[PDB]
Amino acid sequence: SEYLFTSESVSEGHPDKVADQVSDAILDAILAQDPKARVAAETLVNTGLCVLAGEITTTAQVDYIKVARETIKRIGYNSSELGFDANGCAVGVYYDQQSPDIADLNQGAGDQGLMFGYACDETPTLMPFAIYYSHRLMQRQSELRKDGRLPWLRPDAKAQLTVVYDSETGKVKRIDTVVLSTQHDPAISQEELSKAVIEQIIKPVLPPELLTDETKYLINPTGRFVIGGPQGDCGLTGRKIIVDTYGGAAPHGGGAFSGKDPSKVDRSAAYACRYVAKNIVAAGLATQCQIQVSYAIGVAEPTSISIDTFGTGKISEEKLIALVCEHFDLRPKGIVQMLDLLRPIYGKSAAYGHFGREEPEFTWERTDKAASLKAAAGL
Amino acid sequence: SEYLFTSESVSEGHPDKVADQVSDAILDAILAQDPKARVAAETLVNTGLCVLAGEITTTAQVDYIKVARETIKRIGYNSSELGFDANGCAVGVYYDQQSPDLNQGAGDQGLMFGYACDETPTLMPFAIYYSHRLMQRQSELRKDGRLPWLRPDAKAQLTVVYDSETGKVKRIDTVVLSTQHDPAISQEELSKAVIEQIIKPVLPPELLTDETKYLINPTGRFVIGGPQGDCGLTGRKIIVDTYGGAAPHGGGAFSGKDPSKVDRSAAYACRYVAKNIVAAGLATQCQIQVSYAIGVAEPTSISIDTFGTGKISEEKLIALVCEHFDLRPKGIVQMLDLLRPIYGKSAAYGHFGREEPEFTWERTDKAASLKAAAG
Ligand SMILES: Nc1ncnc2c1ncn2[C@@H]1O[C@H](COP(=O)(O)O)[C@@H](O)[C@H]1O
Ligand SMILES: [Mg+2]
Repeated sequence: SEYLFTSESVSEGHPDKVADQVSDAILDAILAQDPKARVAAETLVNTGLCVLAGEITTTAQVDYIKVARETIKRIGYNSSELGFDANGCAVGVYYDQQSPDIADLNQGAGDQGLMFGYACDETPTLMPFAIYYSHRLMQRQSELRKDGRLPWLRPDAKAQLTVVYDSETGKVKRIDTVVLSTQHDPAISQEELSKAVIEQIIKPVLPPELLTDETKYLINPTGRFVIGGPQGDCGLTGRKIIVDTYGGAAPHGGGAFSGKDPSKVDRSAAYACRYVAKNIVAAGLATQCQIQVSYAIGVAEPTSISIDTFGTGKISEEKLIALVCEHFDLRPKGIVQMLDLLRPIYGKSAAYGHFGREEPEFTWERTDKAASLKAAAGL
Repeated sequence: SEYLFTSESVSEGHPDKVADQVSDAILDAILAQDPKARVAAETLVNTGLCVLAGEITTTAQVDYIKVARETIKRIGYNSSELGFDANGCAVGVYYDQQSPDLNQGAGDQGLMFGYACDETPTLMPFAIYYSHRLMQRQSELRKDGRLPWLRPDAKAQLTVVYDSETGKVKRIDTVVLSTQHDPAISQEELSKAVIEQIIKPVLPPELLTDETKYLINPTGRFVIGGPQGDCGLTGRKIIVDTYGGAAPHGGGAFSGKDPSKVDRSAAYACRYVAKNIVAAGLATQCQIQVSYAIGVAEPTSISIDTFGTGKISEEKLIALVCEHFDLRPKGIVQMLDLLRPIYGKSAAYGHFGREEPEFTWERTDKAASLKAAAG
């Protein structure tokens, strides 16, 4: 009668997310000076280490080492006690120029590849339930840390949500398990930590009606969590792509987002697909919607597009594809104009998810086409 | 009536794949001496650069630089002209290296996915299966000198047309293939050679119609390649590594991780289950979702979607799964005999859908028992 689904998120202090944030901080720094820059910035962090590598073509004059250090500092890795310290880490710059062999609305894609977008009616921002609330658990951890309301919190943290679904209706019934692990100063006991995490992080974020007497709260299940981040651990750009998107509720095409300028369809087409699927759901034309597109390097129009409403569509998926092609320009330059992407808006996207946050920067979360799609379908 | 679906693959010379292959070659070298080793080996490649980083707990004594250079050499990066050269690149080792129950419970809440279907001989979705084959063919003709101007780095992408109610492939709509090459060959000669000698020998002839589009090196030149043209990282091809987007993915990368990482071992077991169900004829399309709870060894929940193709009920398939497979985290290691240097081959051309003897999770060795048990 019921089935389980689990998703997870990680804080801005997780080593993979540190690498993502450094990559997009560098992207933003470049885009502030040179909106047309070509950027493919990869980051590896490890013990005392931040390697910057990849291909950049720009007129911007950016101090990459200072930007990387400032990013790590603002995440919270700025004191000796934490092992990893922006003041005492080596930053090495190994950037190349962009390959000339790789290098107006009909300009070609930067690469081949496939991309998925998704939306559903499970949450206020039209996200699947488990990833939406997993991200908000980590954001809440970060919020309390940075303003000092829980001053013993440290940067690295992880959340997991196991949710019980009704097999027939498909709706969320209850939350089965919450897992919350957080780094912390060594002087706080696990018991004090657990009580504060439940009162201040878990209960203020999750819907009260879905926390029952059967809900399991697993706080720091492996014990104390004093050292974290890149101290004795490695982080890499693009190693949290499922956390970054829909948490396993939808397929993924494989491309990472962070460190890539908006001419990389890996990022821009994934954002467009979210925008398309979200406006279809906000238009009331489906309660679940999934889209796949693909490109060929050096071709403008997508080599394929498909839409699935999983039986919830009020019109055929054929008709929806026609609506989409009339209302959205999915050529790479069309997407950039559609979403106003040539702006230093990406640093915030690189932790706590690229989708489901209706921030002014995140144009692909706007539902400004829903009404137009609703009327155009005859509804 | 019909819909499109697209997947892609890359050759062993793609820089993300170079990093995966170095990571798992190092894993294999460690496991050969120390089957119980803990390994989390991350690789970054760029111009003249191979960075080795991560955590290793082993008694093995491995020359990591030599293993990395030999792997890069075997891939074909043998000249500074390519910006990446096994003999001349810098290899830097940053590993934090330390020296050092079937009912052990899980350490994380887990959701893992596995998938199989009857679309291809090894029971894989069509698009990913043939994209891998396109890339292996490129590698093969480069290595045996039939097309000596080929260089290691290449990608392929297939857009396939499916029937909306049948679920069967009806034709191939678009084939994309980009390959690195020696500068001297013209694009006209390269394109003809790729179509006639790589694409046509690999794809089913009856699915290549007059409407099939061929896009070969659509940039117009592909001399610069490998890590110089594109920085490569371990774990950046996880969809290439699995089902090409035909099934959801839970998140984690495979290469560089020993089998104690459920990101790798549980993904392998889920594929093993789904493949054997399909090979038992109990379904023509099968997605399994397996849940774990912290501190519980046996899975807490199993879902099996046969998409209306199941010959018995989902409840009955789940009962057969629980009886015929050990899905406990350490039971999987035993069931698939995973503590062996078998991973280097998995790190290019897909972890799933190849019936190499190393790949215990691709054996259909339980299909006859399943079909027998179902009736
Ligand atoms: N001039 C080119 N034409 C076609 N493909 C290329 C060219 N230069 C690089 N590539 C490929 O594009 C890949 C990018 O794949 P990824 O970034 O992993 O999606 C590179 O690793 C190369 O295999
Ligand atoms: Mg990549």
